[PDB]
Amino acid sequence: ILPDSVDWREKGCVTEVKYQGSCGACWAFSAVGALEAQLKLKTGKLVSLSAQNLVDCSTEKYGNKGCNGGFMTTAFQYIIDNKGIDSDASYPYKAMDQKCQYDSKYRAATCSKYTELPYGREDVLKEAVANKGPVSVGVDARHPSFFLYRSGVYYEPSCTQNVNHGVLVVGYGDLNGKEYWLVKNSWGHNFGEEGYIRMARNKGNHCGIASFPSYPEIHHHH
Amino acid sequence: ILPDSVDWREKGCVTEVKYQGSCGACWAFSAVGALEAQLKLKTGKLVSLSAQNLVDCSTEKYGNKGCNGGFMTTAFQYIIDNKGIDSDASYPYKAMDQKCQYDSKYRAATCSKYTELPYGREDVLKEAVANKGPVSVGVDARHPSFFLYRSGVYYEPSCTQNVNHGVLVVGYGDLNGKEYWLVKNSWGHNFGEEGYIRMARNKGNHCGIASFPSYPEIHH
Ligand SMILES: N[C@@H]1CCc2nc(-c3ccccc3)ncc2C1
Repeated sequence: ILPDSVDWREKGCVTEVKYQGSCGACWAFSAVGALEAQLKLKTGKLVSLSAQNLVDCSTEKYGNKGCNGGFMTTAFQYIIDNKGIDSDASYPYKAMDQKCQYDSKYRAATCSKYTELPYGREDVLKEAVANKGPVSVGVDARHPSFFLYRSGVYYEPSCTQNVNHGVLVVGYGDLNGKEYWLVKNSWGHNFGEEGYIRMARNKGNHCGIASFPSYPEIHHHH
Repeated sequence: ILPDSVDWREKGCVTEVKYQGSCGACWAFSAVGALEAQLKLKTGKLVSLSAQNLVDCSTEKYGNKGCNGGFMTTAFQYIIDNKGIDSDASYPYKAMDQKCQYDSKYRAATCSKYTELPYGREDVLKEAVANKGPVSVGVDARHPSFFLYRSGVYYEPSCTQNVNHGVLVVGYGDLNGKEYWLVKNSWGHNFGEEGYIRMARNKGNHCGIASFPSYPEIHH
């Protein structure tokens, strides 16, 4: 029976909140976050992975422009095709398009595949967050109410399914009746609740949270 | 000799902070803000003017795409060419592109002209804020540090002169040595210090604040 609450931070599967600065690498942070959790689940070790690696090395090949944007799914693809990604420690974030410095010497994780969840299914998404781990998602963040959020459950009447900002669902619960998704952002500790936003859940796929959900799996890392 | 500090709010020339919602109408808010001040200076009455008027009616002919962006200068142009703009009360903000609904009977201010200030001149900008009134400016606000500002003087090392966001300089001063521009934003009271951000001043045209400054006048 799915529990009332899930917080993957409690189970040591979520790294410190990152700060993307002026570089539009929200997709890179969403993807590394999801795989960070799958890494902790397989190896028992929590290691920040290199978002910089995805900005530098996951480019033209499918459809990523580094600091000018990209997709979580194609970021997973690159990790499969390269059979690796470097630790953040070995390949630190500098918030700019640099030349590829990928190689397997400071490799910290791999990826065998990734699963796209069905559009708008907030009951499926809840099952995935409970039983598989954090889930990469897009949200609609066009609304100043999003960047201004400080606490509580976020409900924006004017929100849409036309998502534009990659983030990571690390859990779910209820604040005194009001049901929510626990979302890790890449805007540093000063955004929302130490870098998290609780977003309205079971309220009509609010801001398209359940529009484009994906999670990677590590069948055999070495 | 110009004063060390200026805050146009002290002299009742600045309306409540507005909230643009999902519509990229920052330019429309910047323009009405500047004219709001000139209106109070001429008539002695503080009246919120219609940003929605500029979004609906200052469009293709003025190089403006409503909720997808525009310029304060061409917004002023439209007010001159239309020979007025409606009050916010008569023509409320709806944060979407509507068809023009301008009515001359609810006209609340006019505009005889506008002055573009020279690129990067933070000494000229200071002279205009001191002697003329609040100044419409563009800033670079692409940086999460900008949206997330809570208090103090804003300095972002990664900031550029590639401005993307219309705001209004309502004054200047220094907080404990650090010189600043007092900037009114259109993101409601919960942004920054009740809707204001103090931005680094005399620090290399920081975030292109002095890149494209303009102010309107109501002459005759
Ligand atoms: N000669 C024009 C004068 C006005 C202007 N205004 C902007 C701007 C203002 C607000 C928001 C986004 C761009 N950019 C460029 C220019 C150049």
